[PDB]
Amino acid sequence: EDAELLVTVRGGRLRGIRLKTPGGPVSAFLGIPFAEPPMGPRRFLPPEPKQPWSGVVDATTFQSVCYQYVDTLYPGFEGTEMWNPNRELSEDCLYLNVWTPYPRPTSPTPVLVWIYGGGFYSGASSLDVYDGRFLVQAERTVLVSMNYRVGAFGFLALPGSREAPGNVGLLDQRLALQWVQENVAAFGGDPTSVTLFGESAGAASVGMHLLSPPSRGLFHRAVLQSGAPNGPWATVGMGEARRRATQLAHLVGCPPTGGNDTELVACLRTRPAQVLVNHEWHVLPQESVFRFSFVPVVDGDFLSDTPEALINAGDFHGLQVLVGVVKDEGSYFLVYGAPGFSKDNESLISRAEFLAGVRVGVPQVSDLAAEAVVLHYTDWLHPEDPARLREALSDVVGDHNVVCPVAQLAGRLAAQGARVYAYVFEHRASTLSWPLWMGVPHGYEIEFIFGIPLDPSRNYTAEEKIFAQRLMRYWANFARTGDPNEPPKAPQWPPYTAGAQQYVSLDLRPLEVRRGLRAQACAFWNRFLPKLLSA
Amino acid sequence: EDAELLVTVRGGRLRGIRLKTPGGPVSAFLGIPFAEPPMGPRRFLPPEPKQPWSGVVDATTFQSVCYQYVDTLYPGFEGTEMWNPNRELSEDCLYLNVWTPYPRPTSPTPVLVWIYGGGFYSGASSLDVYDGRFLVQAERTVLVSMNYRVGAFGFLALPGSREAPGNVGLLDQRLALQWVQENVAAFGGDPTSVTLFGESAGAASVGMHLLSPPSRGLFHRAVLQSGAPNGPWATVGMGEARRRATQLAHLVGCPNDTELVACLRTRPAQVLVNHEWHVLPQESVFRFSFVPVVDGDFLSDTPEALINAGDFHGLQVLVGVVKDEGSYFLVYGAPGFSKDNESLISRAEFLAGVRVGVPQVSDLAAEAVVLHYTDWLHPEDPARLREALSDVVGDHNVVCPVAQLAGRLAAQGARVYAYVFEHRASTLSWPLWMGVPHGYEIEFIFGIPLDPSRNYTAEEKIFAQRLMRYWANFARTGDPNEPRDPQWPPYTAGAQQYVSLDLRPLEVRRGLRAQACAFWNRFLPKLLSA
Ligand SMILES: *[C@@H]1O[C@H](CO[C@@H]2O[C@@H](C)[C@@H](O)[C@@H](O)[C@@H]2O)[C@@H](O[C@@H]2O[C@H](CO)[C@@H](O)[C@H](O)[C@H]2NC(C)=O)[C@H](O)[C@H]1NC(C)=O
Ligand SMILES: *[C@@H]1O[C@H](CO[C@@H]2O[C@@H](C)[C@@H](O)[C@@H](O)[C@@H]2O)[C@@H](O[C@@H]2O[C@H](CO)[C@@H](O)[C@H](O)[C@H]2NC(C)=O)[C@H](O)[C@H]1NC(C)=O
Repeated sequence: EDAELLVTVRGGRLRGIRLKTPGGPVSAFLGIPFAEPPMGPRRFLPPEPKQPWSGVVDATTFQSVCYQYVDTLYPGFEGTEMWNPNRELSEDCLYLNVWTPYPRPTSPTPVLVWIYGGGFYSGASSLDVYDGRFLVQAERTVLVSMNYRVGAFGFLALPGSREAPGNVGLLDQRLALQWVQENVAAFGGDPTSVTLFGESAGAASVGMHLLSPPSRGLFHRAVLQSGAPNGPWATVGMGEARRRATQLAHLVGCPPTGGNDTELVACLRTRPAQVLVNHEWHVLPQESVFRFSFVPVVDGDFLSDTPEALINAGDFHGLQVLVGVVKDEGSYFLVYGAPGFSKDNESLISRAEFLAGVRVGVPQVSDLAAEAVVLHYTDWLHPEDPARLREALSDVVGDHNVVCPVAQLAGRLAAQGARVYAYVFEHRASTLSWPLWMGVPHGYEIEFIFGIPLDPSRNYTAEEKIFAQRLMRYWANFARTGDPNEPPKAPQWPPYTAGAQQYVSLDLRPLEVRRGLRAQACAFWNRFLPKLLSA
Repeated sequence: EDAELLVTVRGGRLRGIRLKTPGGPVSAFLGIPFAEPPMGPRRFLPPEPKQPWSGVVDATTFQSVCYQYVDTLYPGFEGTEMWNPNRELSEDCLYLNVWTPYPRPTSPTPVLVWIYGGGFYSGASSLDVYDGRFLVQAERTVLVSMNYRVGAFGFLALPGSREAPGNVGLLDQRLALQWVQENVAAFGGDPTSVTLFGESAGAASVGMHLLSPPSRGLFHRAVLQSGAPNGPWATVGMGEARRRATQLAHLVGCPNDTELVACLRTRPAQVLVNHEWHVLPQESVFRFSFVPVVDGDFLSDTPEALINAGDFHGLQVLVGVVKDEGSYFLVYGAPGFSKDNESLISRAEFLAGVRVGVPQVSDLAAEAVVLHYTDWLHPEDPARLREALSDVVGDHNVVCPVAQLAGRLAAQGARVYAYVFEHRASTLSWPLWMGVPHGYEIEFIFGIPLDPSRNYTAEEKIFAQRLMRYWANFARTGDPNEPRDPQWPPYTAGAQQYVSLDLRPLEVRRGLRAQACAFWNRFLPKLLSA
């Protein structure tokens, strides 16, 4: 046996695996159970801690992907398949992964903890693009990632009831974070230097742990990539959560609408997991893009108020946070329902298609609100140019769901004590399989942050390898010090503030400082549109 | 004696005067009566035609200015005084003026008819800046200008009442245009080629005659400079007109519509003027107490409604703006503004000024204005805030009403020519930060720089000659352009082309503040309805 691959955590003994990386070996403990399997009677319930075990658990491969809808819009297309499960689906899914240097560090090492995205309906820590080995080998950090329940299994809510209280997927995340505090030192990690980071719903998840006191003592720094807890898609209210839960139950025969909550969830627990998934999308109130059926619910518990309110009302002194977006946040989403869009043509839509897409991309708002959107995103010297319309609907979707929620969070946290750093990621990967008109689409910075270009199996350019190493250094510098800058003759990355609103561009060129995260657009979404909706 | 200065019109004989210009003499007939003096029992009533007279009416000098408030904000300042009355005030003021080439033309000459601005509360045909002598000598037109009642005397309305029906100042204009039809041939003018032109309220007046069938047969082409009938300041509704007339009566000691007007008629004219501004519902700029009322008669609908619903085939119209439509108005009520400093206001002053420049709108509508006119990378920069509030007032009151008029008329059959006037006069007395302010193209259209007595540059004289040529070309043909050699394209709802007018050659550009005017003309109405 190899003593470097054996570790004892509070629950018992573990055996890991040694991983080859271009720069040297790494130890990986993959598929560590951290909760009792949420099966049968435990479906929809908060996670229970894993009961201790005798003997040695083999933590030598990724465990199952949590039950979730699988994308089939472009079968066999790498651009969609890379986000799909690469392990069997199972409700027996609450495992986490730890990567550490080989040999194990001898002084406590800072810990990065990854929370994946996937719209709160999909995702997995086992995906090739979240491989932790390159980060750990390049920056000598400990990396942890966990699986958490998605879809109805993670976020179906009948608020008030003990049988389906909602938000158990976030409680899965919190339980893993408690696992890190109790156990990460056994791998050489420092429980007093834990940086959360995540993308899309993962980033909103990070933000929700910032705004929930019980999670706030489990980490020290945060990174929000292309997502924010105040996104119009990231939370739902109690009533609409109940309506969605109740319509899902109805669509699958429960009860034999509404009634006793206990009886209804009991009937839901008898349905095969895949049956729930097959009806997941049918509970949404209108045709939309960037909307997901089961998301965190604001019920006073995990979130005492809406994320907008807690952000505006919070003292964030002592917090360092790193936030950003990619260059074309909205493009990806348009091919999932906006009329006239396809990955397989230029998607040069008409004015009528643009106006129709406004209602898909900004669903469930008043006609007047839709008109305010058309006013701000129409160029009235070129109201019908197809190219300009394409990029405008992209900007509508990107600004409303990602950029302006990120901007609001960044500016409010900065003005209330937090040290904030902001980026716009502008490199389009040479390997990208989505069409040229989508630009740098949502999610396509991740592979660079994790250093996937260092994988010799893959076909990135040498400059992209240089660039991934640069980004890994920034992220790790932020995790160890709260500050991405290098402890010289390198251009500096200034804090983001509500007034100067400075951020840096991340691409193959050196850091370039710019001002304003779509400030004119985001004044519309963050300052004016809320007033319009209240009157 | 000089026979070229004696003319007989339908009402009797006139003696005019010969005037000098640097290009030669001109014949002028000034102070021709075209209505019975609207005095005593005739105050607030529609004009009656002038009864015939025996003998020779002396038409050698400007007649009295219609009663009106006089600006006292900068006593002795040329920038305000040039707009103040330059003859005594009288309710006996319904005279018009004719300028003709010398000797009088003997074949029909095209006619320009000037309607002065002044917010419908001030103005006069006798102002130095409206002297017709240069246009007539240089471009061989006949030029007519009329006085029309303003303030309460022209536009106080108790809608429904026979005693104060409203719009009588507009009927003053119509009667003058009828006078032109019957009599202008006696001066060499062609009644079949009559071009209306006006500025500010004068342009709104022109547009109202476009939209009222009884006037539409009295002229053939139209020029609207820095004004439009659909301006939020140019019309008032029946109920608010009644409220303002009633509150004026209260403020001057007067109590039934008949009894109320009878008591108003006993008050000295100057007393009415003294309370005029006090009937406005809030502190404001670019708002005026007594303006045309929409009551179904002169205007069967709102000017915005009539514009969208009209077949305008066969109409040529020339409309435009100056570069800084809003600047002048800010010093009459926007917090932090003065002509005597840089007016580098604070964000708090900007926000307060928005409610002054956009009065009587919901808090949400004001917030929408703040969103659109704030640069959110520089939300508190004084210089940008000054320029933005000028843009708010200028866009809301002039540019975007003009843009709507032009786009709708073009899209419904009219040939439209649009300009932006971008030259700041070397003679301008207003501060540099005001730019090219409201009204300061007029002196160039009238050729005032040709006056040797004044201190314009040689290039400015050439420029005035260019502009007189454009305006006169339009009056003769419906098209300002000269035979080809850079050309001035029609304005269309899509291409939205216009030209800049300044010391450089014509430059074609696109869009009359299209981004801002989409807000005021397309979005804000929907917001106000909900
Ligand atoms: C661009 O594509 C969209 C989507 O259509 C798909 O992709 C095309 C490349 C082609 O393979 C189609 O058959 C695919 O279905 C086109 O919009 C579609 O038009 C068809 C009929 O014309 C209609 O039935 C679909 O509902 C449309 N899809 C929408 C509106 O999302 C679009 O016209 C294409 N642009 C072109 C060809 O210029
Ligand atoms: C620019 O001037 C305005 C107007 O003030 C008037 O004109 C000035 C030239 C000076 O003579 C002032 O004293 C005049 O009252 C200034 O705004 C005024 O500020 C005073 C306080 O001193 C206040 O009482 C008035 O109400 C203000 N007037 C208005 C119209 O808001 C403004 O502060 C000056 N800007 C500067 C100096 O930068």
